Amino acid sequence: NLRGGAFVSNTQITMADKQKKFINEIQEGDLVRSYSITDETFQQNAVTSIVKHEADQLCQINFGKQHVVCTVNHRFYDPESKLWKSVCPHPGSGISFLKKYDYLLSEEGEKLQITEIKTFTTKQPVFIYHIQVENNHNFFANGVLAHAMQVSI
Amino acid sequence: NLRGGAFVSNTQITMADKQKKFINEIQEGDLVRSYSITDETFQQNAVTSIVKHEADQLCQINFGKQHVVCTVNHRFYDPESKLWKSVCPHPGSGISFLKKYDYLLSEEGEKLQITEIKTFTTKQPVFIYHIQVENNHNFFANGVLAHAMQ
Ligand SMILES: [Zn+2]
Ligand SMILES: [Zn+2]
Repeated sequence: NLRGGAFVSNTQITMADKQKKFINEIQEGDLVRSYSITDETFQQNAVTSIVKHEADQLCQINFGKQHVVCTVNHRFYDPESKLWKSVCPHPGSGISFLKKYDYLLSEEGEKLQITEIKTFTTKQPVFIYHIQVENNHNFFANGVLAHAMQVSI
Repeated sequence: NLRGGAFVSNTQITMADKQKKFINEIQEGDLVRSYSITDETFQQNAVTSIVKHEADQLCQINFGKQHVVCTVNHRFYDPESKLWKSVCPHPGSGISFLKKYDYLLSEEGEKLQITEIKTFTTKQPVFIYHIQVENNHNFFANGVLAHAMQ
């Protein structure tokens, strides 16, 4: 399902060695760059699941010229306010609103400001992907910290 | 739960006789004004359920000076594009985005343009309510057509 949201196929995932791979090429057992919010350290972790879905509703989040495209309900870490945030959080989920001028955390641990957010509907449904990542349950999508799908959700 | 969304306690519901009652005063068996999209006719229908929740995340949808305050995932009928819409539709739900300059359907069948939408977080959780309405599964909240929890 799409309860944790999903990224478009050409979203780049930061591998453990800081190489970049498209999410649609990710496989179970792939080692990705991940982050433990308490230690404030970067750790490698295996992908334990990768699933392909479809949807026609997406949001583009700009941070400078760089951007990420995902379902409106994907969660991103704001390292300024130290909160997990989404453009469209479910009420009672405990996830905060993600808005223009909020911050994302880069794969090098820097605060990147969000300069623009837009929602749009594609003519046809496009392929989207969600992954599970052991231990830290997060990864870097186009260089910013995003939350991985969880079973406990 | 809050999958269908909910309205704040001081949301006015149009009764069958076109009187207004606060959603927090609504009772099972109350007859409310409702709408069948196919017939394009107004019908009376009984509330079958009313539940009180809490949340601190809300959006305000303005249509002129009037507005409605609900969870971001509440569905409203746009009579211009003839689609059910939400500020924050769940992906794959088949609900379209509701945005500034879209349209709402008044309790008298008139298209009212949305002039502003904003999301905010309250200091403390507030009480919010969803209802079930037989047959048409909709009602008028501050005079605009809204979907009832299916
Ligand atoms: Zn899934
Ligand atoms: Zn409920």
